[PDB]
Amino acid sequence: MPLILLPAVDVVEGRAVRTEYGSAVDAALGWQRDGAEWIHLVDLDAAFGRGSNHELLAEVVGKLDVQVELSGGIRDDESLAAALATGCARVNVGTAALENPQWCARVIGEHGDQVAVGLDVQIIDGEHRLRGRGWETDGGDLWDVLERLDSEGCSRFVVTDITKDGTLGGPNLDLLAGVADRTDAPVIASGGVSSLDDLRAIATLTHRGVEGAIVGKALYARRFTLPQALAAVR
Ligand SMILES: O=C(O)c1ccccc1NC[C@@H](O)[C@H](O)[C@H](O)COP(=O)(O)O
Ligand SMILES: [Cl-]
Ligand code: NA
Ligand code: NA
Ligand code: NA
Repeated sequence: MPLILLPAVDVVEGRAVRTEYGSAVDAALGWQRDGAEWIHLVDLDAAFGRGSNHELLAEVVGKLDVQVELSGGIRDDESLAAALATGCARVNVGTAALENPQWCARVIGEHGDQVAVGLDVQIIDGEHRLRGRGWETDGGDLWDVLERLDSEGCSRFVVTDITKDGTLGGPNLDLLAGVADRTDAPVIASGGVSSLDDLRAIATLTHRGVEGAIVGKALYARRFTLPQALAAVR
């Protein structure tokens, strides 16, 4: 199977942020039109705990035909309830959720494939720590947590290097490899794609566990179009 591409629509104040703003419905519909397998839909306000865009996010999901991965501040019963209640295929439980490790284990049993766990990674003196984007504190060691979630039956991981996210500086192929080598759960890469060559680079890891790649900035920078990226990975 070819690498999956998930175009990213990040919502702030009820508009898609790309610094330019515009309709989030339209952005997602346009990506689906260009032939998106999935949309990665993000409530940035909810991720930073600063606001909420559920009602708008529920609209976006209801209007699309394609698979939607929902993400942003998904951290507890209420936040997980509203996310699943949009009818999205998948929700992305944020790194910040790891503050309550048993909540994570409990919701993994309850929801199974509907749940992915976000791993936002920062190398600190060589060490792979977890530090949620939008979160104020450290969330533990990557490998200790990846192992724990793998034995708890985690169905998929979303792996970000917080230092490459939105930077167009290339992905962290060491991190993508390291994670995937350590688990049979599908891995979705997020952050730092600059080119079609990066996609192709990510695609080489499909075989050891990287099924997909989320792309935001390189699409809005017009570095490549979606059908181009779809071609290159096939
Ligand atoms: O996706 C999330 O859950 C999240 C949470 C807090 C802060 C940022 C977040 N993600 C924004 C995200 O959708 C980025 O656009 C993707 O990681 C794409 O990376 P980019 O291609 O822009 O380098
Ligand atoms: Cl989340
Ligand atoms: Na992540
Ligand atoms: Na970054
Ligand atoms: Na990317």
